[PDB]
Amino acid sequence: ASLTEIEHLVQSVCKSYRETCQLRLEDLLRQRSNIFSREEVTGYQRKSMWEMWERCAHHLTEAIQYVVEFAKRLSGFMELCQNDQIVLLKAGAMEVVLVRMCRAYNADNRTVFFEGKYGGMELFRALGCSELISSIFDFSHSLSALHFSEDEIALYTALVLINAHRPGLQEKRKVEQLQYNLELAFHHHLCKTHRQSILAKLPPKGKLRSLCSQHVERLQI
Ligand SMILES: CC(=O)N1CCC(C(=O)N2C[C@@H](c3ccc(C(O)(C(F)(F)F)C(F)(F)F)cc3)[C@@](C)(c3ccccc3)C2)CC1
Repeated sequence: ASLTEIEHLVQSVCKSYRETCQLRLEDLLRQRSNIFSREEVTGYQRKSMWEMWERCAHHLTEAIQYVVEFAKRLSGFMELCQNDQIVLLKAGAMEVVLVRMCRAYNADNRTVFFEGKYGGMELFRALGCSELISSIFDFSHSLSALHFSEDEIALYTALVLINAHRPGLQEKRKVEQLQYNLELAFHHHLCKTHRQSILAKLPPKGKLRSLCSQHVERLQI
């Protein structure tokens, strides 16, 4: 990787993200006026926690499937050994979904796109996860404040997944090298777009894994 090889990695990560983003950004922004009515919100609140869990678990499964496909398109990831592909997706997929959620979040009214319309955190009252759901919305709010672009999400989430510090890697030197190349690509693309500012404004990695860890615990109770 010299400079044109750095610039090639960027466009490839940004194309792979575009092809697996699940919902187009244009349709998320256009739908910000299609908000759940007061009556539709009550309908969600009256449902059992089990019904809301089956909905959310199946939406989380569909979101994770697109995260796997984004990785399966990453130049480098597909040459790793099967155990390494698995170890990276096991530790990183849920964090990637959390970062990805910021595109579907509207900071103007603290709502998220869910099942066809925008709804506040009150929509998920039946789960009994108000504290966890508040932190999820507050993390998405801190990423939406920065106006996180599609390509920033693409490169940033590629670094969330390609991390050599994951305990269980069989070829930790290969991941470290892919991680190193993605970092040059991310830091270079911030310079090309005059966005160097967002680095110090991004959430600390510990906050992303601590939010993810709490969410993983909720997946049982
Ligand atoms: C129709 C459509 O395309 N949609 C866009 C995607 C959207 C979606 O998947 N959701 C699920 C939705 C969501 C809420 C809550 C959870 C939980 O894990 C649950 F146990 F209930 F399963 C919880 F423990 F946290 F409570 C998972 C997913 C959403 C707000 C969300 C997404 C990602 C991360 C955090 C929250 C939005 C569902 C609607």
